[PDB]
Amino acid sequence: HGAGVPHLGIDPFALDYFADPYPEQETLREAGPVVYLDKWNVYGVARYAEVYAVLNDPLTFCSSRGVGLSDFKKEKPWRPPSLILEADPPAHTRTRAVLSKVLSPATMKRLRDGFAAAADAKIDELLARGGNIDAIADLAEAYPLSVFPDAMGLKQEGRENLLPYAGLVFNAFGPPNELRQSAIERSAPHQAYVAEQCQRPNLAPGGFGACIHAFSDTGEITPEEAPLLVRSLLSAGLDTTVNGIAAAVYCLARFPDEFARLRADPSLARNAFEEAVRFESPVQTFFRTTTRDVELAGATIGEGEKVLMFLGSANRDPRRWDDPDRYDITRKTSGHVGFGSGVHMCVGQLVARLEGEVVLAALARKVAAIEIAGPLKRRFNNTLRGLESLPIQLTPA
Ligand code: HEM
Repeated sequence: HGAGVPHLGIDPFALDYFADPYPEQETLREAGPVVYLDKWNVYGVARYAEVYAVLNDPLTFCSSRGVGLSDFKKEKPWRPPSLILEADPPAHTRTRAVLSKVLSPATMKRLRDGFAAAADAKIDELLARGGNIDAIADLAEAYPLSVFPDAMGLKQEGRENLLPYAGLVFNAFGPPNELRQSAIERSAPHQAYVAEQCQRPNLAPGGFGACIHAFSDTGEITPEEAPLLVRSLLSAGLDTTVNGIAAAVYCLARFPDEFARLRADPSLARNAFEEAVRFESPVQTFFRTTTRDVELAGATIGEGEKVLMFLGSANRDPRRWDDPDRYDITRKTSGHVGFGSGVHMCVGQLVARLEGEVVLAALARKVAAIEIAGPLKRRFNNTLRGLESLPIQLTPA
């Protein structure tokens, strides 16, 4: 295995790596376009060129064998494969089409005012207590926990267990380590509870959930698939959105001159969030599995091989980005892989962007200055990058 390519001892699932990932991500890029990780016996690609290429060759680098370390072809799935994320065309085309229609631009346009109003109120609220708050619990998590479940049609009370439930999702794409084991145990007590809220009788009319269920009535999807697709949105959208808003606030808080540009021109809100996604990519990695013997950037990769993609690294590859390590809210961000690329490119990106834009717009208008006011605590996850705590001080406009 790994014949003809550079072998490395880098551990992409170690907490030491998660705590300070950039130096090693650079090592991965400089070693070659294709490397082999001896600690896990899997191939890896960290440059923008190859990551983009692989993501856009869904036939060759499939997702139906799992986007995690396990090969669902060779091994009986230890967890049920996602009917959307871990499906290849044409199956994927069918379930994707439903979600794509439900999370359309027209839908976002209808939700915009409500999302903005909630954002403005949240910021006024935070300022009222004083600027001294935790950007994670009080904003990165609080804001989406309000508007996202609302748009989904989930009940108002008991949202306290959505994150505990959602923590399993992306950790499950990693090996059976302590992070994985802890997320499973933390999620267990809420599994049945959250699944129940995704059944048709429990969804508020008009929300994402109810609209998805309507597709059961026509035949596009079965009554059994419907609640699973609904739950997939929650799973795929909670930690990612929290980490996304967290990254944007973290970036603007650490680089005051960029927040100054934003305040001077609030219309940069959407791009400041997009740049935050490129710079501090919520979804750092995940796998694809080869379905045939292939040639990739000079390397020979056999069929049935797991390939680990580093989206964060691709988003900071100097071969593609000028001054990659600089957070620039006016940067031309088009092309970054923070939401992936190709047939699987985040079907929920418009929702995520709406939320992010709206939060940063409220900040740009209501806050005069932002500063980190205490020790930062990073949230460790097998495939995601995020913060557990970020004390900051918001100065009123
Ligand atoms: C900052 C926010 C977000 C980021 C950075 C993000 C990133 C991603 C990435 C990188 C993928 C690709 C996985 C692959 O190719 O295997 C993905 C897929 C997906 N995401 Fe997002 N995500 C975000 C928010 C959301 C939200 C809020 C939702 C729910 C509305 C969501 C629903 C999905 C779904 C359903 C897929 C699978 C699409 C398919 O397989 O066709 N995501 N996301």
